[PDB]
Amino acid sequence: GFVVSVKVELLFALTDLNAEIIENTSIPFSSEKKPEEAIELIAKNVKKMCLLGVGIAISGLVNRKKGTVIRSTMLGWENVALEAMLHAHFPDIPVYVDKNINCYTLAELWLGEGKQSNNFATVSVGAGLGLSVVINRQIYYGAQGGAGEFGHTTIQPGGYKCHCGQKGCLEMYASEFYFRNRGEELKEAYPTSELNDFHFDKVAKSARAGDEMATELMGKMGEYLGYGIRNIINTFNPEKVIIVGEGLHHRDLFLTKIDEIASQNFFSGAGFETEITTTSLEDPAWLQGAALLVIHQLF
Amino acid sequence: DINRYTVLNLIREKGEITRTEIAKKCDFGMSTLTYILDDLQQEGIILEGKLVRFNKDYGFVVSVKVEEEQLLFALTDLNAEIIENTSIPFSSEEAIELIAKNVKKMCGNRDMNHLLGVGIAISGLVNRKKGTVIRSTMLGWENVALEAMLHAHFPDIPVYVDKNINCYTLAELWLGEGKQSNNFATVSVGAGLGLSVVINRQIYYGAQGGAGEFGHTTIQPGGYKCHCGQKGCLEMYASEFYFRNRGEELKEAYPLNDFHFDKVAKSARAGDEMATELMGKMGEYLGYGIRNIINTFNPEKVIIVGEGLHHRDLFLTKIDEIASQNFFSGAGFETEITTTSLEDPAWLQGAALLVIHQL
Ligand SMILES: [Zn+2]
Ligand SMILES: [Zn+2]
Repeated sequence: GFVVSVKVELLFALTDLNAEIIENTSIPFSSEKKPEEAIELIAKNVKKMCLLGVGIAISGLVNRKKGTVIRSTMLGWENVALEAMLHAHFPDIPVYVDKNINCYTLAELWLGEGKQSNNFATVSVGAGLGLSVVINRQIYYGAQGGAGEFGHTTIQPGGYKCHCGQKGCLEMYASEFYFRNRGEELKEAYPTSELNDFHFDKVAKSARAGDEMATELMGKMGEYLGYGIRNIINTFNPEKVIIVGEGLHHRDLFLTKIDEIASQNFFSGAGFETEITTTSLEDPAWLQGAALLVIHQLF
Repeated sequence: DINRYTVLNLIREKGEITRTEIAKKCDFGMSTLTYILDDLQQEGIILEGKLVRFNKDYGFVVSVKVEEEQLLFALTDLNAEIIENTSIPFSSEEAIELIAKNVKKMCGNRDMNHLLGVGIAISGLVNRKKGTVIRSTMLGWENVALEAMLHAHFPDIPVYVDKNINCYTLAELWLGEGKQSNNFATVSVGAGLGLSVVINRQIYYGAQGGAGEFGHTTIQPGGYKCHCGQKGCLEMYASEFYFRNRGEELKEAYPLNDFHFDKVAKSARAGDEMATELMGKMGEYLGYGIRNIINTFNPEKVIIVGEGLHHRDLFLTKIDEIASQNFFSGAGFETEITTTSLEDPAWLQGAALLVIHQL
């Protein structure tokens, strides 16, 4: 009995019951306010790799009980009954959906750095901020399944507009979003600047090259990530905080900064430290997660 | 083993209940149930009228609140009702001598086999598991072994120490708004900012018993110097400390002398512009703090409480204007935000519930 994990960006993957990626694909497609069509390309590619279930990791708010995507501000999705829209293509196959950061966390819980820690917090640095908090090997969902919305905490009251409708969100300061938000006000202050594409890799690239504007952007993004992690430390008081995500590719330009600040937390004054590490798994562990999503519920 | 517990809880939860009323919601037989009720009866832990009830007076409890200029003390029944309360002054290791001395005064001539325990509410960073106060800026304390030290005088009986906001959270659980809900959050404000989140009717202590220090989350990078060392802590904008930090800079933009909370509040109510601006901004920042708590823990309801102040004096409409603009509200999920229904004594009942809920 095998499983197929899905991830919406689209990423597919065939795995056995140990979450091992046997065969993945990477279909190029944009799902900006396009859910009815996106599901048809999925169900298509899903049957192509061929199955006890399908797991779907995605960016947004989600109600796992009904399997509904309550809200994806990235993709602009409002109340899409994804768990039901797939029974049109696979009636009796159990389908489950979850927050991508909680899918990755399942991966850490069973392959990565969960084999020791029974209670920690995972934070995703990348194109936006994610958080997932484990308690006795259990992901915390809160009352309505929505806990962990840490990227929309206000780090700068009166700050940058955020896709959520609010201002000053952490995600606008402590991720790739920052670069866009702040790179414009830094165009005229840095006229002869190399940089012009404000994505992580481009900014990362210009910054190792010594380009001031990129050096500023990546410096500040770190500070704010340090704040965000320190807010997590002062709030949850976890044994450890694991940083993950495609941002780690450019770790050299932030992890140590993140540490300067986060280490300077409330509880450190009493000798007891809080390990801040990085993920042992690889980028394909988001898919092993979504796969695990179905596997755990089954057993 | 476990059965007594399940029967006994079911008996408090209702206060009064009958044998067959119990049996229904009990995964075992009447023959087993008779054993347990007959034994708990002779223990004196329950009482019969047909109807069986909990013995609030099988035992009694004392709680203690350790403060700046005083030491509170209380003697509750086993429902956490307060039969006797006193207070004694205290400025600043002899604090235990004082407590123990005062403990035995409360009881009067009461039987000492019936004193079931002692709960201590204190401010700062506590490790309830170890019975030690790790840090109390306010008092000038560091790794004090409150439990062990005090155990000297009451070795046969349990001492439990916890952070104020938790002691008051259990109060909410067993007496207030915490009885309806099972996953709420409690915020304190006054002295500084305190937070206790409850998960499955249980306080989240985290890895080393320190979660909830929400007052030192950064809400303004590089802003007002917190007493913690960090800069721009929430607690410097969303609490009585805001007025010390912003008070003097505003005098220049408004020509009020004292910046204690009850002073600013009262002055505002009298229509002073400066006080009003101060009272207004404190409510915004408090509003951000609660919005961050919502996006983070996602509780059923939030409970605001004054510590050394009356929550009605707060600008509740600005707190809620800001707080209700969270991430779950976009998808129309409104989180209930209210003040507490309890009063001052619930801090001391809280510390009594600390001992009571552990039996
Ligand atoms: Zn936002
Ligand atoms: Zn602080």
